Amino acid sequence: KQGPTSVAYVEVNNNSMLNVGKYTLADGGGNAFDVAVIFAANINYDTGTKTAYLHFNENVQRVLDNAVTQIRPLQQQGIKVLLSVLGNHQGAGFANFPSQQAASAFAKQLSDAVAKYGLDGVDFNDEYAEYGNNGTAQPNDSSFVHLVTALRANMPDKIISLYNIGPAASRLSYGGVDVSDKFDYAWNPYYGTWQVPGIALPKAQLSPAAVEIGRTSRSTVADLARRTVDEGYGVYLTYNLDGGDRTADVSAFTRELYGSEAVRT
Repeated sequence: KQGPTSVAYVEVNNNSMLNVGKYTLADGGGNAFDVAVIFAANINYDTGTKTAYLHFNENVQRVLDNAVTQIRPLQQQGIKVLLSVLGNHQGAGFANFPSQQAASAFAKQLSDAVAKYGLDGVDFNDEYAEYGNNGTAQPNDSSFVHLVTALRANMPDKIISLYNIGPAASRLSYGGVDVSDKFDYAWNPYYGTWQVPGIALPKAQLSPAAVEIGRTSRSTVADLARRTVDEGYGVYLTYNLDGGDRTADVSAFTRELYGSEAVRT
């Protein structure tokens, strides 16, 4: 198979990461999905020490602990597995680290889980961070650049992606450094829409289309996927694949990206 890199976010709080591997092309047989993303770890805020820390809820932890059956199988099949990190309404966001060491300490926590769980990468989601809650500070120009610079330095061979949303996405340059080139991917966060990301990444690494499997109309799934190919873009973001029979929703896009229908096994 040849065509755009399809991504699939799984809300591991309700669904299994293994559903991503259950879809292959009816024609060549390649996978319907190329990247699988665990949704999602959090950036927590300790109001005592006034520091951010990484946090895995029970379901996310369970997935990580059991990488042998939940993550590894997908990787053996050729599907990359990323861990998405988002802010919480706790005040800690990717754009309000007060220093490089602040930004780096958190970066170290990300690559350590990545190295420890056999993950291929981390995805940044600057949503749900409510800067200012619990007395946290507002975003600044340095934070994101310090964190991406450190994480990238910590893991030069892994995937680092960005959800084009939140104060952090618009803060890629500081003290000279523009971190746009430290990202492997960037995608539209608005499901059922086409929005080209501003990040300075080649079209082949951008996904202006965003869809939610089972929510977005298959008509729109097909259109955005056709549009991805029409416009010469190389990534196609999908969100919320669950355990139901989504063969029709999946084919609505593989047909356009790859010219083949999908088949669930």
